[PDB]
Amino acid sequence: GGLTDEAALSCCSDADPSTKDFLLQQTMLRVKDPKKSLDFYTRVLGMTLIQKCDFPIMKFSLYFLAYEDKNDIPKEKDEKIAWALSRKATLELTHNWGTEDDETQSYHNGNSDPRGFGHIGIAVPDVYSACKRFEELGVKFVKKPDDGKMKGLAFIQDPDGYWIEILNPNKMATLM
Amino acid sequence: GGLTDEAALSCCSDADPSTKDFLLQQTMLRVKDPKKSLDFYTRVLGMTLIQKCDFPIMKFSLYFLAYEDKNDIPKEKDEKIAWALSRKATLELTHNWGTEDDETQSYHNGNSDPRGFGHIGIAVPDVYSACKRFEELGVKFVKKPDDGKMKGLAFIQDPDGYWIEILNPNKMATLM
Ligand SMILES: [Zn+2]
Ligand SMILES: [Zn+2]
Repeated sequence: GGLTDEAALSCCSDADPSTKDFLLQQTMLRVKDPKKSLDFYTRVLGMTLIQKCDFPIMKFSLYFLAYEDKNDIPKEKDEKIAWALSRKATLELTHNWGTEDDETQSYHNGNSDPRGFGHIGIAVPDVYSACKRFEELGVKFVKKPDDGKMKGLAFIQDPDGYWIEILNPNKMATLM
Repeated sequence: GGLTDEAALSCCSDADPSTKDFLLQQTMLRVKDPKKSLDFYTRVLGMTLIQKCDFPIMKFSLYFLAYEDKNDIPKEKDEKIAWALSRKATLELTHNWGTEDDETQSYHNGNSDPRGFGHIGIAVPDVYSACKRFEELGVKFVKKPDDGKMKGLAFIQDPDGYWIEILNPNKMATLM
């Protein structure tokens, strides 16, 4: 019912040289409360806050989180922004000021109508021991690693209810 | 209205050693028509299809796209999946079989109510020359690099209407 390999590959062009050193730099999610999100992404998931930008006239902040050594963060503001925004695989969290106070407000995780965005995913060396730690930290699960057909694979949720896949690259081969 | 830098840093914990091997492996978007998506991400954006997975009983396919040399893709199926799913900064496109035929169906890009997910972002060497090429390829723009206050920064849309930021890490410093 899907594409054959031939049909999919036929729609794939070789990369034009004008796209050399293009990189997938960021995924942007809106967060209700940056205090809860920064705590979750740093303390639970082990990411580093590499850059914060505030736009007072437009009333929002941007928070860039990445799996980066905090010692590699430049100290010069100009160099720091250029370094942060040239890292692969960053998470950009957008804070619209006031949402944290608004009892009525929440963001949509794209896993109920209307769907689109599904999840971010973290590759971990040990899914079961990562999930044991998540459980002990009181993390909310969508899919415990032992539930359903796909054993050794988990989904958790962040403070806004965004889904985070927890996967082990070797266990994914075997699940085929 | 937002956090001070000190208040943001106050909410950040240092990385637990159990998280030091973790990497931000994927961002998952649902795509209506994988033929249009594969063409756009490979031919326009220069990504490589590194893995295709078909789940007949669940009626979906997964397409993993990444800025990777096609010569680095292992040929052994087991090695290929372990390699693909251990790459940083991949895009996972989910094809729910039949959506391409369904006149009634489309995915939500998260940038109108209900909001959450905002965009993926590509770092390029030269935003103006990247965008000149995008225009000549017929790409739909949300924001041309010279439109609005934020000059030197662009948003395009993919075939499902997902927003893709086109940014240059150095031009972002100056926009502060
Ligand atoms: Zn962005
Ligand atoms: Zn996934």
